[PDB]
Amino acid sequence: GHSYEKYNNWETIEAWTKQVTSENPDLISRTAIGTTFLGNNIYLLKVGKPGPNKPAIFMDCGFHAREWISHAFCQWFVREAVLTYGYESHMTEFLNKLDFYVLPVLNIDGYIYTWTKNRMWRKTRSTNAGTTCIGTDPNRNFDAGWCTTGASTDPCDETYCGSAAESEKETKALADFIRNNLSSIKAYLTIHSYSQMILYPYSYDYKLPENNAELNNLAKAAVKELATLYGTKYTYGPGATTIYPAAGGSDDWAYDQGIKYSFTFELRDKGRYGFILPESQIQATCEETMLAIKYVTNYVLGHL
Ligand SMILES: CC(C)[C@H](NC(=O)OCc1ccccc1)P(=O)(O)C[C@H](C(=O)O)c1cccc(CN)c1
Ligand SMILES: [Zn+2]
Repeated sequence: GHSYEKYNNWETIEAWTKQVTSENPDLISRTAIGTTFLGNNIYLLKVGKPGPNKPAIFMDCGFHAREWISHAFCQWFVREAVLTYGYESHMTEFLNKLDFYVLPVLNIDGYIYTWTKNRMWRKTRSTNAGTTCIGTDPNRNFDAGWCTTGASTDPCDETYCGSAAESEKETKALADFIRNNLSSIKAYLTIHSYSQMILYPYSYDYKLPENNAELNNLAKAAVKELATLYGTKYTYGPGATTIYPAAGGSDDWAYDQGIKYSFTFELRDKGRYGFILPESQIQATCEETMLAIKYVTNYVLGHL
């Protein structure tokens, strides 16, 4: 029941992670890096031609449950990789020289909830002591100016930062994996919607990253590249100023770990449909986004 041009439920995405790996063992290995609060398997796909001591790029989707185009993009990316390897010169070099760690859905519990109960759910689905309110905002749950700004300490709010950094099994699983592979991971890319933006640090503080100049130049060329296909216009810049301040973000944390190329993508649209992006825009959205991801990849690669 899987389709790359429709939104798939978790049942179908899970089966797909198994099948796509089955059908492409020379390009994809699949592992689980942990379990969600409700016991779902946090899958990670290692996409690339296997080899000794390869550098890597890390990309996750599905941080926020209602952001369905995000989940769709990771799936799309994986097909693009496997189908074009060996035919398209750029992707062939990419997969030859590096690995993509693709985490298709981080917040699986919430994603299932958007399908079963409330399409507009954002957070995780963990319980909170002393309240009936459910969930933590995973992108306020990382150790980066944790809960200092743009975060709520109230479990009942949508930006709840949690009881403590990495209090969520999912955010902990992700941070553990990156932490264990810091030597090989060269860039971090986290996929969200909507707003049509490429964001880079900082989000938890108005301070600029050390390599701010090249990050701006990089984000700039990527949004230019993205636009060549359908004319879709992104804005870009530091998180704090480009959209709004929000501490505890995974990209800020990734950066401060030493990953110099760290980005948050906000996909289509700009509010017409918002989180409820029609399935009819899935193809065009992923297509133009592919170009920005490959532009970044090409840049990071030539900068090892
Ligand atoms: C529509 C988008 C802009 C989404 N925002 C959203 O749904 O906000 C809900 C909200 C937030 C504060 C108050 C009220 C509602 P988003 O991808 O999720 C934005 C995302 C987030 O909030 O975690 C974000 C914002 C600023 C900087 C970063 C980089 N670390 C990431
Ligand atoms: Zn989001």
